[PDB]
Amino acid sequence: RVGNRYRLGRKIGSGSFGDIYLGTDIAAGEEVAIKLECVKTKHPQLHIESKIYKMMQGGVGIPTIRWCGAEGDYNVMVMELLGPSLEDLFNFCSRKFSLKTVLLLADQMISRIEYIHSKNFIHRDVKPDNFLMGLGKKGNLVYIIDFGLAKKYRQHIPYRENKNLTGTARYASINTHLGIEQSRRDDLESLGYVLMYFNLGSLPWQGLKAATKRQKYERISEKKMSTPIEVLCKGYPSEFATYLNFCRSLRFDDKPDYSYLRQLFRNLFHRQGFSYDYVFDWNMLK
Ligand SMILES: Cc1ccc2nc(NC(=O)CSc3nc4c(c(=O)n3-c3ccccc3)SCC4)sc2c1
Repeated sequence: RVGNRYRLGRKIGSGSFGDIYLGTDIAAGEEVAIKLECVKTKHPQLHIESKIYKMMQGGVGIPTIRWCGAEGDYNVMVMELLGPSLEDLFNFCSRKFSLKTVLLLADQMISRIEYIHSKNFIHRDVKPDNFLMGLGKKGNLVYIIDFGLAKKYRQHIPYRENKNLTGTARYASINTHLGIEQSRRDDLESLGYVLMYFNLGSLPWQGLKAATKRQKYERISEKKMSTPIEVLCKGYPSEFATYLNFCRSLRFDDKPDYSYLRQLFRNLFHRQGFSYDYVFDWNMLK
């Protein structure tokens, strides 16, 4: 009923500019994730996003793209099925992750973003929902998904201001709130807020009161810019504050020192005496 060998199932979620459905590859006897886009939509993107996935193929933690085409009223992208998102797993774990789990995640997540940047793209929506654990033998592997908002940043793109927020406000960089064109530094700053989100259970600019929706962004921006990093990270290892400070110090077109940032957390990991066995909090449920 789709691509001759795929059967469409129930709806399991939504991404940028489309919904994700469960499917079965009948010939291979394997489940897949299927993203649908109305063929007649005013701004078609799916075939663009699929070209990005096809170009990222072979990178660690990039989902495999099995088929792309058009059936009936829909453009179709068939992907390997992945496991739960870090947001789902965070909620399943009662919104508290151990330091070991945060550091295991940080190590992989920095690498995913570096890989995307190595392919001349910035993700621009770094958030727990867009990182998924693999299934089965890949269950220790963090995947990144959803390139619907991705953009090619290179010869670097020029410095531009006054550009509406393209991403989630909660994890957006301060530069993004100021209207500055996003670049590599902003993906990493967003990751920094995600890590503090995992440590705290919430960020201090969550749950602010506002009506007309522009007011909400104003208030998030204000709180984010008036919350010093040392206050945000108080009571947690200094490496997280150093990480955020480093990202906030990056120039627009700087190539981030990914190795330095990973080594920050690796050194903390070793000082804690943790083992790199990939045993996350959720793997210890009986
Ligand atoms: C672009 C892309 C690529 C891969 C991919 N993999 C995904 N995996 C999941 O979302 C988790 S599996 C799952 N999620 C949900 C329900 C669900 O029933 N499943 C599921 C699917 C198959 C077998 C068992 C459970 S109910 C609503 C949320 S998103 C996704 C999106």
